[PDB]
Amino acid sequence: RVDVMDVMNRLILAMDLMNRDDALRVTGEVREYIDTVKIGYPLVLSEGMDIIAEFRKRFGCRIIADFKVADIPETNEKICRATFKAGADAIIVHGFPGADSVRACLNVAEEMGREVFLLTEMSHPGAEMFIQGAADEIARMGVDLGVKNYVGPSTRPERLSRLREIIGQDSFLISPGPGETLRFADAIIAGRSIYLADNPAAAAAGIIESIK
Amino acid sequence: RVDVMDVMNRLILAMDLMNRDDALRVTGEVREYIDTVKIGYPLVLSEGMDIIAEFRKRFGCRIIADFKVADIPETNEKICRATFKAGADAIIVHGFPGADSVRACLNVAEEMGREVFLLTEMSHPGAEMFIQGAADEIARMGVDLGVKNYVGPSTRPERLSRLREIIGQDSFLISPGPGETLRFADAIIAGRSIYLADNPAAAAAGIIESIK
Repeated sequence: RVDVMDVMNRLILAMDLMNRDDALRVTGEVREYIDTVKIGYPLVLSEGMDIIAEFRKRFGCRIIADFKVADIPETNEKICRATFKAGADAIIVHGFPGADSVRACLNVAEEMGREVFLLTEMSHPGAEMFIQGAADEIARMGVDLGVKNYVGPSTRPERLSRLREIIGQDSFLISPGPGETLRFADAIIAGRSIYLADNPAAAAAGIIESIK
Repeated sequence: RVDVMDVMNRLILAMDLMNRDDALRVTGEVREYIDTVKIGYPLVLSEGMDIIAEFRKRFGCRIIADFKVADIPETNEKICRATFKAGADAIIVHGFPGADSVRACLNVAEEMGREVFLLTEMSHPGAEMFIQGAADEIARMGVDLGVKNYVGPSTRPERLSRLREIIGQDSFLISPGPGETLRFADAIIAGRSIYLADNPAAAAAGIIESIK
């Protein structure tokens, strides 16, 4: 679909390393295979928000800030603004704080010409307590607000088809990575499988092969 | 209670200004009235995590990192570690992601001799959708895990009393600020009331007078 982001090879790198030298090194080597890198707070809090612009300049990649924004609207607005001012192309936001908190992010994204991803669900064991039960309603909330981009877990293929049902065929959906997953998700996210490999470029190339 | 923190004058400054000069200027003036400052992402993402150490050194204050940590356990551990390495005395973490995500933070706090505050509820309109309904269970989850410190909303006195009932009289509870709030909360948090005042030192002094 034309109005949603084009992710090279349908593979996003989750660059979760906390030191700038390793992150830059492991990443530089895969820019041939990947054009979209997800960075989170472990790296940005350790090395500074300036690292976002550094990735974009050195690699020419799109940056998704995996900040799991989860505050009141006024604070959400400020987080999104600081993050986009630092150069992030997109930001991942929690839905559990409700519609006004999500809308706060959408407002800034619209102003600055950037993207908001709604995190609908999580796959770690504790997700069962509150998150799993809210996931469908969170997804519908996003749809009802015109959210275009979503993050969903891949540890359950039947969970992905359900999400895809809710958000429709036009929405952009990313999930952890893979053959089954991409029946539903537009792109898969790879972290350790790549950044802890001796030849990250090789590890990336491999995944992409299985993707064809 | 001896095993939980002493907050000077029962008043925490929420330093939500995003500019380092303004933040430092407003804060210095109230160090006489407050010894505990809450810093969030708007300031730290704008100015760098080094600002935490700067507050502690310039004012000798305790810093609570209002980062509303809400990720998977492995990522929570790293966020907490980076935050405590930067000098934060405490960190605020969401309970909605479940027990393992909270425990991840507790582990690092234990290791490094710092504190975790469990955010049990929020008071913005969107909180009604998912957070309000989870609040009591989140509070009980914290108690069951030995969490000592809690953040609760003050827009409803009767909500504070319920929280206090769950966490018991020994736990430390902080809430927005005021007279009846302190019947339940150990300390109140003041933000704009202070930092957007012509005489912050005055605005602070006044609040403390009401606290008697």
